[PDB]
Amino acid sequence: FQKIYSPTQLANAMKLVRQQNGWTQSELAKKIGIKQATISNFENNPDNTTLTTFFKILQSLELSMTLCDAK
Amino acid sequence: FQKIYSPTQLANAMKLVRQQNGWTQSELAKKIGIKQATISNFENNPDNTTLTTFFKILQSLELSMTLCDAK
DNA sequence: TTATCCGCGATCGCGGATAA
DNA sequence: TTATCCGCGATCGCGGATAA
Repeated sequence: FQKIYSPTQLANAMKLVRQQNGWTQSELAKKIGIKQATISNFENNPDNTTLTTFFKILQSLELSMTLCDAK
Repeated sequence: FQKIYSPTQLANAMKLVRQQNGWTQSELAKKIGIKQATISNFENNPDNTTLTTFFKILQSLELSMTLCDAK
């Protein structure tokens, strides 16, 4: 897990985790009660995605996050 | 830096960093080109804040973030 | 200093869908 | 399977502000 500085880097990181684990967008969406469409718009167009969507998808990916220094 | 699971925990964590360093919302807003109002709505009502706003404020706080396991 | 207001255009996530 | 569509109500971040 590298340091992440932008919505695009975040979405790329989380899509990679989804794919590495062989999960579909629909599977994740169902587990957390949002639309598959919403996961798709996040992976491809994350700039205006809400923090709520972000934290729900984190949960579905079995992830959390932490702050750290920009170094 | 603890693991964070929700927009509310994230906003509380970042407000604390802002305050511990003695920064005003206006100072941060100016450094990154957003409204002070936007920083205020994030600290108090983060659920629908955009990822963009989040990453810009991170920069102004000299922070980055990383993913990690939900444990 | 910060929470809060107006009016605005833009985009969210929603329900409900589809192609191939 | 996923990117993408419609129509919708809600909220974003914007410029520009204010109280105390």
